Amino acid sequence: YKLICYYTSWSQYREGDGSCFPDAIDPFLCTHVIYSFANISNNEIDTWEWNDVTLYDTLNTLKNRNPKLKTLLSVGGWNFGPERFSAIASKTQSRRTFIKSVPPFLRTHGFDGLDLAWLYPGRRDKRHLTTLVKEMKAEFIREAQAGTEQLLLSAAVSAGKIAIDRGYDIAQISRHLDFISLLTYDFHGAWRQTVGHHSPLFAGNEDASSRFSNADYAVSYMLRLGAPANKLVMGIPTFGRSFTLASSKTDVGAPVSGPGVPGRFTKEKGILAYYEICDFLHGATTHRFRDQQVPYATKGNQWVAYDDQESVKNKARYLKNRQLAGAMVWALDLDDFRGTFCGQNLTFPLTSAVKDVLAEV
Ligand SMILES: CC(=O)N[C@@H]1[C@@H](O)[C@H](O[C@@H]2O[C@H](CO)[C@@H](O[C@H]3O[C@H](CO)[C@@H](O[C@@H]4O[C@H](CO)[C@@H](O[C@@H]5O[C@H](CO)[C@@H](O[C@@H]6O[C@H](CO)[C@@H](O)[C@H](O)[C@H]6NC(C)=O)[C@H](O)[C@H]5NC(C)=O)[C@H](O)[C@H]4NC(C)=O)[C@H](O)[C@H]3NC(C)=O)[C@H](O)[C@H]2NC(C)=O)[C@@H](CO)O[C@@H]1O
Ligand SMILES: *[C@@H]1O[C@H](CO)[C@@H](O[C@H]2O[C@H](CO)[C@@H](O)[C@H](O)[C@H]2NC(C)=O)[C@H](O)[C@H]1NC(C)=O
Repeated sequence: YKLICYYTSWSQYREGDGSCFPDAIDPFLCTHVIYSFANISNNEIDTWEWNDVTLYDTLNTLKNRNPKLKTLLSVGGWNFGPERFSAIASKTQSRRTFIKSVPPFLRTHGFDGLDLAWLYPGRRDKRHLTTLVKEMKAEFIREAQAGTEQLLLSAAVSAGKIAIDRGYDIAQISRHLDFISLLTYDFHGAWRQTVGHHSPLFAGNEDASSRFSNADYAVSYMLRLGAPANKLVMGIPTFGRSFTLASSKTDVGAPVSGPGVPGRFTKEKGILAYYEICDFLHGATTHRFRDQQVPYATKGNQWVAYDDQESVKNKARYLKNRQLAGAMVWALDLDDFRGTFCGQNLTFPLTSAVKDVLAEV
């Protein structure tokens, strides 16, 4: 089983304990660590933060302690403009240019592969995304002839029924990608004025219409479209999405007035790190959707959909039972990486819980 873990560039800037650098990562925790996010300039892959070359270096030195550890660099990301990816891929010349620039870049900075986080391709992009993946893999196959270990190529894909149908030719890209990470966590949001869990495992017989917004549907659907389970990796959240209630109502369907107040460390409305949640819980009322098998908490006019050790182990058993290649955790720097926020002195509680179940039979 594979355990793919994402580490974000911008987390180094968070004040106090929220501050997190590559060296805080347990070299034996994950099988694959992915640095997010590289950038694209003059149609070439490039750094993003000013000190990336330094952090790249710090991250890849983890491989000195754990020789089996693999690292990848991800291009794209939610804030990277999709149109940008789009213009690059639609033109053979600009696409070949971006492709030819990757290997050298990775080799120099000691990465073992590239991760395409094109988010998200439109109806007019499906064909070119297939092209990008095919040609990028062909380049990696070629570059290996020089004697070095072949580079890995993965991709982060939406778990949204409509998003999948719209811009991905799953059957095609699966045969060229080493593993596909299913983003099975932003199923609900705060774009909709109602309370809901973003990463439910199962549907939940109550109030429906969605039926497609849960991990079990996404996995099954992907398997149906032609993706081998031995290449599918399921995404497990390490952050929660918050809401500001519009009424004293707390149960399913409750009215929402907008995102949640920012966390002291992550400073972003609508998002909370697991370590901020651990502090949030004190004095909060905790609940759990039995059908969906996930928890949520409420304090004041604040409502939080999150994942705890239990929900996470539960999702881990799930992918094992369906025989998937493994789990994908977003992100190591939102987990209790210091292990001084969530009680039981343990570094990376959530990611660890995943690792134990996978380590099990
Ligand atoms: C919210 C929503 O609806 N969107 C979701 C998507 O998130 C979701 O995408 C997938 O799943 C992940 C979680 O859902 C997703 O989220 C993450 O993506 C974006 C980036 O793509 C992250 O954006 C952060 O936002 C930060 C603000 O909160 C921002 O911080 C600023 O960062 C800059 C540098 O990075 C700092 O500047 C530096 O400042 C110092 C001094 O302070 C200087 O010394 C430096 O020189 C400065 N200069 C620079 C530019 O380097 C700055 O201090 C800092 N401060 C501020 C103003 O707050 C980050 O820059 C930015 N990151 C980027 C690259 O833009 C989100 O926060 C992430 N969300 C969470 C939660 O983690 C991923 O994109 C995606 N994952 C995968 C697998 O790809 C999708 C479903 O896919 O659904 C929705 O769209
Ligand atoms: C990532 O690369 C992009 C593309 O090269 C950079 O985008 C900008 O580049 C110029 C310098 O800021 C701007 O004048 C361009 O208008 C703008 N390009 C586009 C299409 O928006 C960007 O600077 C890089 N990002 C970081 C964080 O370094």
